[PDB]
Amino acid sequence: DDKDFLWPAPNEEQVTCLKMYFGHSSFKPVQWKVIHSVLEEARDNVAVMATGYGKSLCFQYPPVYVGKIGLVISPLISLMEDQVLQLKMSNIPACFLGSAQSANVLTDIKLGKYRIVYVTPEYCSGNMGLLQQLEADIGITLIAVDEAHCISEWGHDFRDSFRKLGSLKTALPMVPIVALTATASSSIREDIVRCLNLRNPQITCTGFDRPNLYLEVRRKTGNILQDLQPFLVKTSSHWEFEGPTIIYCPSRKMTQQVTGELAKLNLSCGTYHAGMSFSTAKDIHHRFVRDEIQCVIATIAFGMGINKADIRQVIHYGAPKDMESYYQEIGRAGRDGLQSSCHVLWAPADINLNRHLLTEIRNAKFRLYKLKMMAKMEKYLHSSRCRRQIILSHFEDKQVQKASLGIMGTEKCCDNCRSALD
Ligand SMILES: CCc1c(N2CCN(C(=O)c3ncccc3O)CC2)c(=O)n2nc(C3=CCOCC3)nc2n1CC(=O)Nc1ccc(C(F)(F)F)cc1C
Ligand SMILES: [Zn+2]
Repeated sequence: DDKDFLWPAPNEEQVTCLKMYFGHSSFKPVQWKVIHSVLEEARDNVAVMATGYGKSLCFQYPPVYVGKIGLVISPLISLMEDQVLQLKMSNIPACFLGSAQSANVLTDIKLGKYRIVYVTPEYCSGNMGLLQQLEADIGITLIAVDEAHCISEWGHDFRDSFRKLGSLKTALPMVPIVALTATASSSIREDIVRCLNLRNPQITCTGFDRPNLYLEVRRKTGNILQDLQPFLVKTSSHWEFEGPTIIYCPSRKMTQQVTGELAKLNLSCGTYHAGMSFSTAKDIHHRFVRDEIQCVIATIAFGMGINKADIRQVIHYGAPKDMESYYQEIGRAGRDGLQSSCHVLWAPADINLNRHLLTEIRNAKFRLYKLKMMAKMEKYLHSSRCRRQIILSHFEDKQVQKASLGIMGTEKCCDNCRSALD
């Protein structure tokens, strides 16, 4: 059930609004992540989606729920007109605001009668005072910037009309921005984050099947060097991995132990955990991105905001505690689209320890959410079925699942597919 992934749970008023104005009885997990971050945290977002299926709900739902205004900035005039028309058909007041609009329509926007207002980036930069007035008198729930990759000079479609959207955060500092694009390029994404002046944005990336990620689950011995030796290559008088690697561990103590063994081999590596000083954490991050260290041995604390496309290997040294956390972690591998591998090395004792630590969570609702995330991970680790099929069924839509049927069953899919093949 994908309702298990919704943290925190949507309330009855939110569900009633979804059914009444959008015709859905439930939120998809990625939509809920964006909607909740906007409503409760006013958080900036970068939502990358391979297709337009379920994209508009992320930015249309929040202003409708709070009865305020959502501004949508896009250069796709005909699509914006179609979306305005579909909103009106659902009894949601919406309009395309341009230089040709009537004074009667602009007066109703100023009075807070329209929930969604679509504008071009050119109209937006020429009428900032209007947006400041709307924020002061009504309140803008969010600003959605569609085709956000157009603000990047290294993208395939740079538009100067988008560069000016860099002033949105200075004109409207409390308004969260939801940048939308179909490109999953991590380098283009860094430029979107910077040029729009987004602060700690939540990043989501959905609709991609990623056949370049090989998945394997293997039993551990707990003898660290014995477990990691198959991944190592003797190079001169020291040892190395095939490429940039992240080893995710369940604890700070395990990161020190694993790094200690790899340091004995003079492997280029560093430790990362939330117990380190700010300067030491910055240096490991800096050295990994500059390729001055090949391998980072880390807790869950490492990973977000790393613009690194050539992570060739992710190793989870110990059973992951949470299926959702595992998904974010392996998603950091092979963002350049080249072959990468994601291996879990685990033992039943790791799961028993993980379960004991779960009893330490004081918030009962959160503890149950975490318990459900752990149960999904345990089932995945013990499974003899396709690993890719399990993961996509938990996190992706039916189209992406359907698209993965081409690699499923083949020698490049996962360890279970290779074992079933021969
Ligand atoms: C897991 C989501 C995801 C990515 N995040 C972004 C957020 N984040 C942050 O660290 C992060 N969060 C918050 C703030 C800042 C941050 O930086 C973690 C990594 C990502 O960076 N990318 N990049 C892509 C590409 C797709 C195709 O072009 C190349 C790049 N896809 C994602 N995804 C989706 C994805 O990987 N799905 C997926 C699909 C199939 C499999 C399977 F079955 F094959 F194994 C496995 C998986 C996981
Ligand atoms: Zn498989």
